[PDB]
Amino acid sequence: QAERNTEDGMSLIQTTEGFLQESNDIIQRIRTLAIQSSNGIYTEEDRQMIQVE
Amino acid sequence: QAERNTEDGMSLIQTTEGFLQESNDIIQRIRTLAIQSSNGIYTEEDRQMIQVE
Repeated sequence: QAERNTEDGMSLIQTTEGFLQESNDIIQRIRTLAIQSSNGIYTEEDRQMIQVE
Repeated sequence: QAERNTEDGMSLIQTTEGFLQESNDIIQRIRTLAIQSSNGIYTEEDRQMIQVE
């Protein structure tokens, strides 16, 4: 049963991780968007469009 | 994306330059006109015609 509990623990940890993969790609996407935003000729109106994203 | 921003920057700079080519040919034309104007027998009435230009 201890082996089983260890395995149930594995699932929590992987489940959590899947949500964190979800978490990370968003940061990577926001970084992509930040680089576009950091372009000083990219306008404020267009930046608001990015800020929605 | 940084490469792209560099390229978008190129466009601003080139666009600006095109307007400055426009700016310079005018000065060159005004100089041509100024030389005609600097002719002391070129009359005041004719100078007004040049001054329109």
